[PDB]
Amino acid sequence: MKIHPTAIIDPKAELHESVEVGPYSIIEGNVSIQEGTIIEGHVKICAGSEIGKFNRFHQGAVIGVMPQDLGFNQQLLTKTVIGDHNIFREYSNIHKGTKEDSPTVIGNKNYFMGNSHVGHDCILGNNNILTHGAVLAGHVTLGNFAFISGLVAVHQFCFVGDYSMVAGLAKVVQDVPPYSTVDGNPSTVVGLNSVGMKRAGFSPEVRNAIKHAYKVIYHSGISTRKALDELEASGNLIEQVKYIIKFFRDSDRGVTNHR
Amino acid sequence: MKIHPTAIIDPKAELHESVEVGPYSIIEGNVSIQEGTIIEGHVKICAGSEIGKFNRFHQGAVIGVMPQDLGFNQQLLTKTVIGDHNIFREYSNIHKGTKEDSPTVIGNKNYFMGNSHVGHDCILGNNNILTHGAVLAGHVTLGNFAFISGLVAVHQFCFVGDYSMVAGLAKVVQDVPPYSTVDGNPSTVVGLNSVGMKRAGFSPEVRNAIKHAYKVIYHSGISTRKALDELEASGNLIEQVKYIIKFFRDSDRGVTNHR
Amino acid sequence: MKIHPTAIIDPKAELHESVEVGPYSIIEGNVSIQEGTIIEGHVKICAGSEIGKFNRFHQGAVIGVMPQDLGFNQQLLTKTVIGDHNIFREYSNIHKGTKEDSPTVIGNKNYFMGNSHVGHDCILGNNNILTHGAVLAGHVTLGNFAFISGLVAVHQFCFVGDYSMVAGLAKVVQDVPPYSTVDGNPSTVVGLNSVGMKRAGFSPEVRNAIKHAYKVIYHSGISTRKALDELEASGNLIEQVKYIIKFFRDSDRGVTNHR
Ligand SMILES: CCCCCCCCC[C@@H](O)CC(=O)SCCNC(=O)CCNC(=O)[C@H](O)C(C)(C)COP(=O)(O)OC
Ligand SMILES: CCCCCCCCC[C@@H](O)CC(=O)SCCNC(=O)CCNC(=O)[C@H](O)C(C)(C)COP(=O)(O)OC
Ligand SMILES: CCCCCCCCC[C@@H](O)CC(=O)SCCNC(=O)CCNC(=O)[C@H](O)C(C)(C)COP(=O)(O)OC
Repeated sequence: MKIHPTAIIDPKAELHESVEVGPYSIIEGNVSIQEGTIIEGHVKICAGSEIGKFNRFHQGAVIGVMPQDLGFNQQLLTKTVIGDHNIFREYSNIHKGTKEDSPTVIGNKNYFMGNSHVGHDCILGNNNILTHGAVLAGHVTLGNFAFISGLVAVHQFCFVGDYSMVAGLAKVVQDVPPYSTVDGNPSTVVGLNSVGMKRAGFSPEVRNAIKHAYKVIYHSGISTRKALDELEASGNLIEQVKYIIKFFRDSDRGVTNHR
Repeated sequence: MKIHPTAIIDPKAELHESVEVGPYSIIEGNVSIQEGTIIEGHVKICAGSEIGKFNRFHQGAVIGVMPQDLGFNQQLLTKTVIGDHNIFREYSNIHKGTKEDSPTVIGNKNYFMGNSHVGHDCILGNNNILTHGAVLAGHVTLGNFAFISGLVAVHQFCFVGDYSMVAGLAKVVQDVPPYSTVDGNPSTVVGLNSVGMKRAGFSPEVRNAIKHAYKVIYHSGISTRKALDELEASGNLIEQVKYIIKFFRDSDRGVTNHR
Repeated sequence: MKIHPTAIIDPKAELHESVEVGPYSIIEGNVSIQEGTIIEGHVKICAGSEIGKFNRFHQGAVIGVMPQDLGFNQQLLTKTVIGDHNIFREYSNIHKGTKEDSPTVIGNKNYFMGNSHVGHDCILGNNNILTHGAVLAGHVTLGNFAFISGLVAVHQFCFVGDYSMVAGLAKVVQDVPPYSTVDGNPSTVVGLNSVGMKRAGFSPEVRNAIKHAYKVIYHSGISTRKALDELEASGNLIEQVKYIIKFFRDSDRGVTNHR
């Protein structure tokens, strides 16, 4: 495949022969890019970038740029780890990590819309969608199949659970629980993300069991600590409900207030 | 006029001889650009772009980029239709349509501020202002002389009426009625856009007749369905009030809740 | 130091010999850039730019672009004034002023994060932080050490006091008082910015004296006009409290509503 004449690629960058690089794009040293990845014009791939297979980088996307962190030492060799089949739209912005053993990690099949931003040391699983203009602070963690709507800001050190929805313009300051929808400023858990669960093809029995868990947690007139104890003492739970309980117990900032 | 040496323009692109194209801009095939249009550096004009007279494209503006739509077939020849005397500011982002007979349409004398975004299949009339960082989802419709403030997000399939105002950071999930101001998250109709009507030079009689319509609709202790019936049964209405009634009746998502 | 072969720099631009300019960056005439400033690729520096020492301009940053002001005459020679040790992150956007004697002014040691925007005729002191995606309208004034969080919009003609915090996604329509935190849509003064005061190393006595002032202003069941009179009649005040009183008295739009 074809690399454009005007593209500036460091001799040490390692690119599979199938990789395409468009006009006026800049690829630095200490970069690896695997099979079938396409890079369009004015794209910047910074030192430390490890890029998987069949990714796309649309015009002006910047990958592995310096952390927006005043205390970060810019002489450090830090990394951005990107999996397979990811789409980075125009002027999307991905920051590298802040320590050697602490990269920014993106899994597979994620979609980063135009102008979207991933801060230093974020960790992101698979099949997530970052909508236009949305910003993740440093150290934000996404699971799999999370949907972040347009112009959302997510506070540092928050966790976004599997199959969750964050609505347009929501200000997220605490965790987004799995299978749930969060909305507003101040943001609240509005309810279940039934749209995400149905599209995923969760059985009605699994959907009802997730419903039951959150009924106990949020709709039974009892504290969250008592609620989680109640669910464990109820019997053999499905993996999804086990996951809800763990997500609540392991929370660093706490879970977003329910509406 | 003058096209910059380093600009990459497909031989099949049709540009009036007066068209200026700045440094490192990229113009693809299947593009037409009419008289007096100026394109500055690092601008991208994609296949399908039909561009009228005396437009300006500021640095890094991207026109007719692929829809941010997971199901869209990227082999399809879809279009972006732009009228005359439009201003696209820096890194503004306009997406092409999703079907052959369904283009993204922009009329005349519109202003798209830096970082503003127009999603796939939007339809936009004349003299509208899209302020810095504002995002329209796919299938958003603007009339004429609408003002969208900074960092607003407009939900897909909403209609924004003539001479309306959307305030900074408003989250719009339903229609913005004509001559009105919408604000907040959740957003509400706050009242009339008297500033927009006065600048437009609506007579005091027309302004009062628009006032009366919305008095009946929103300030008379009656449902919106009853209100619209009341207005029709009142006598020969002015065009503007006829338009208000039609806008309410034809709404797909409904009209934003009143404050 | 080194200017990249493909960089387009007007012969009349005045650059200290230490200035570095990266690939495909564009520097116009009527520009001055002092010692130790580094410009990376795809950066645009427009006519009127006065740039101090040891600044950094990250990829795609645009400096001194035309005001987003419909009435502004584009034939006018207006200016952007930038001090020392400022960091402009990727695709950050700074607009020049609207009159000869009215430049956009940036002091020293400020941080403009990716996609951040400074509107025409803004005035900014020292050590301020403009977080990712945040937008200042035209004629916004920042003091020193103000922190504007991600995706904030600040209304034109507002003043942001020293050592203040504006939270993520806040819609600012009135002044942000010094030493205070503002949050929400609609935004309110939530309380003191103790984090900013402690990091600054304000003595406990100064912090308590700032606390006392705002106790009188906001927490004593009296109007703001009566409150300011009370504070003046109390005795010899510290500079910081004198500043609070002046900031309230000289306000053009008024000070943001307290929570
Ligand atoms: C509401 C969160 C908005 C997220 C903005 C994402 C912009 C992308 C910036 C990243 O590329 C680098 C950073 O990560 S720069 C840190 C940005 N974070 C803030 O601007 C929030 C206030 N910043 C703060 O320092 C913490 O938010 C506070 C400690 C002030 C909140 O207090 P708290 O943790 O007790 O929560 C109630
Ligand atoms: C509040 C709207 C925020 C608008 C964000 C504009 C970003 C630009 C994206 C476009 O370049 C491509 C799309 O058009 S991608 C669809 C983006 N829209 C959303 O992120 C809203 C939630 N997304 C949804 O799927 C619908 O908003 C819901 C069906 C979830 C809401 O339910 P609902 O229709 O019953 O309304 C109460
Ligand atoms: C809530 C403020 C949001 C700030 C958006 C910043 C985007 C950057 C645009 C600048 O690069 C050029 C301008 O400065 S373009 C003016 C942008 N300002 C607005 O969109 C606010 C509504 N615009 C207005 O005209 C005034 O906000 C109103 C007079 C309508 C409010 O009325 P008001 O002053 O009585 O306040 C209650």
